[PDB]
Amino acid sequence: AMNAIIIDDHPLAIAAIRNLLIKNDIEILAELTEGGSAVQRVETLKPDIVIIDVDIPGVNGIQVLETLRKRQYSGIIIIVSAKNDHFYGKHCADAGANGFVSKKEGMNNIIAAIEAAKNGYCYFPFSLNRFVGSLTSDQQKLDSLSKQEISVMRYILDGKDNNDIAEKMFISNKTVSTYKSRLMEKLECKSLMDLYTFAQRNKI
Amino acid sequence: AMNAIIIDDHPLAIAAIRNLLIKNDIEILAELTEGGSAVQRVETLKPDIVIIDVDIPGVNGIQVLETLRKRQYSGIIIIVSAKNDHFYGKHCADAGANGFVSKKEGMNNIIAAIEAAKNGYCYFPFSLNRFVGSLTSDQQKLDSLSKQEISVMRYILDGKDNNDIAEKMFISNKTVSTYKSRLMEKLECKSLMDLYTFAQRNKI
Repeated sequence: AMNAIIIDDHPLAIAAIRNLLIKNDIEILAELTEGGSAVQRVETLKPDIVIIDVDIPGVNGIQVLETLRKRQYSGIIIIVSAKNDHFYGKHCADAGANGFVSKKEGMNNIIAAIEAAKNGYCYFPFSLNRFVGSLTSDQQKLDSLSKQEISVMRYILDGKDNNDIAEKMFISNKTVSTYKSRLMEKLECKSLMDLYTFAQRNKI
Repeated sequence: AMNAIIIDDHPLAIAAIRNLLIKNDIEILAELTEGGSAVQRVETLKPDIVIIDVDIPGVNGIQVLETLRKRQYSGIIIIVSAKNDHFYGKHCADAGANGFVSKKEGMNNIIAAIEAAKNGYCYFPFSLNRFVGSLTSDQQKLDSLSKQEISVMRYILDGKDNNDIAEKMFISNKTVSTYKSRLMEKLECKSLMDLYTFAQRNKI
């Protein structure tokens, strides 16, 4: 058969994911609810498939991916999000994920992603907005962001303050300000209303 | 309710794709065997789906892709190829296709790409070598080629010589040795052996 490790802090998502994998004769080696032990458990148990939420606490899902790939892990890693996060897929792809899937539309895209991977394909959100319409220059601006700048952005859009971010990202306040300036500058935003509107327009 | 145009000149590949589409309840508005009329007929007929082989004569399959997208067509485009062309996929992704599929492993990845596109995802070959192991730099040198260098490389690897290519690509024998030089320079290859060896090492 085929087996997996699931990494998600959301109790309901864990359940639906678990339930989906069983339904498809995939055996679950372990279930994790934080990212700080993830690298280790993955490397030890060596599952065919890893499913990781992009927002696990401790060490986030993309940081786990970069670390695993850096350390020559060659399994299927599928990243998932509770948000739409369609712009984030590109960054996950650049880091070596086999796919990125939003849980918003349910669990079938996860199994679809696992299938693609089994066949040598990767499975990521498509933005027509990269190639068509008036939103292309906005859409590359997003593509220029650092992994970390993206974290801070998404945290700002959830309305978190510098301290909440620092604590979550295990960085100092100054490092958050710095990432926040770099972020704003790349987005051509000066004020919070600029950012609000930027986000509305690109539907983040 | 779903419909397609198929653009391939390989008689068996046409038959197989046609059959596959039919069995998945996809109507075929038209079948083409060259790329000269392709932009026009797509825009005339407005199919949900277009399936284009990367080597149709006249206007190159990825050229069509680019044209349709700069001319704002917003349907599903899936490039296909008779060879593995693993690296070619990134270029089609960067040019706005929804997917790239090798016919080598059969038609079932075409229907899967289509189901991906219908769910808002794209379906491209996964290159582990881009992220893990000893071939990561080679793997990005291939990513650097221009559309024209690729065409030429793919021809060298096919066994065409300078004349065949000049004829094939509609150009003079020295616009080809031009392309041939930047190609080799980007791939850091001196001799034909350096190239053969590179192609063996990276599986092209």
